[PDB]
Amino acid sequence: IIGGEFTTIENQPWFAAIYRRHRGGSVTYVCGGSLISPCWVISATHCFIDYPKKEDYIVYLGRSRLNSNTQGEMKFEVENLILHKDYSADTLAHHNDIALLKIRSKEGRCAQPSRTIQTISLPSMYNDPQFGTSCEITGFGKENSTDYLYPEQLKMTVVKLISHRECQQPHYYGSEVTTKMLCAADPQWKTDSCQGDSGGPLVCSLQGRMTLTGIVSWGRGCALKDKPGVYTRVSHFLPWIRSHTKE
Ligand SMILES: Cc1cc(C(=O)Nc2cc(Cl)cc(N3CCCCC3)c2)cc(C)c1OCCN
Repeated sequence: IIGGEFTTIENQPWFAAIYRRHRGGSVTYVCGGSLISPCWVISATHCFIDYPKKEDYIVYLGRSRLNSNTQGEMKFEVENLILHKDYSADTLAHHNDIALLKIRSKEGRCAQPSRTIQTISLPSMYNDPQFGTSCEITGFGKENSTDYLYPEQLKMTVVKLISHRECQQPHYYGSEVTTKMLCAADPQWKTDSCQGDSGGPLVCSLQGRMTLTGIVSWGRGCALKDKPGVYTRVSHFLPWIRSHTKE
């Protein structure tokens, strides 16, 4: 996250921190995700497509810090790693950039909710806030494009939804942005998602309810004028989510 503020997991209790194990025993941060039910975290396919082996992954919930423990945090293996079969990537745009991780503790259990571990609601079908709505993003992504390490402490910021018409101007992203995506940005271009925030939540208040409206997906640079952050539009993937969270 460029700009915004440091935060703690109690403020974003659906946030999931996803890591990958390496030969030799090092663990690196991969991407964020969001708890959508006790057993299921939703994230972005581009985070996993090169290392699709579910055994390589560790998911934390209730975790506020990147490389140290948070009281109440819980650790999970990935029982099933589901990538979108229609995922693809062009020069800039990622398409169908959405994934599901079925989580389970080493004892075989799903998440137990607590003050620091909570589910976030899905939107209803094609139900999105109006453009100009303020929504929040959360992540362990870069604080500056020149950074080469992620921050140690979770961050959040607030961005506004941008219309498709604005986002599809040739000098923005033109037709690279589709109906299955949502753009959001800071009106002054000072705060944004960045590398490392992929897979994390774009949360908006929809009809009085905190809703997973988007998933951090792509964009050109970080907090660059006329280049919004682009998000998977969750409300256009409900049948996919429904079907893969079953058998
Ligand atoms: C959300 C976001 C993501 C990325 C980014 O690096 N994405 C990305 C895509 C893909 Cl397919 C792979 C990676 N990884 C890069 C590091 C090594 C493993 C692969 C990484 C890059 C940026 C700048 C960004 O922010 C755009 C909104 N300001």
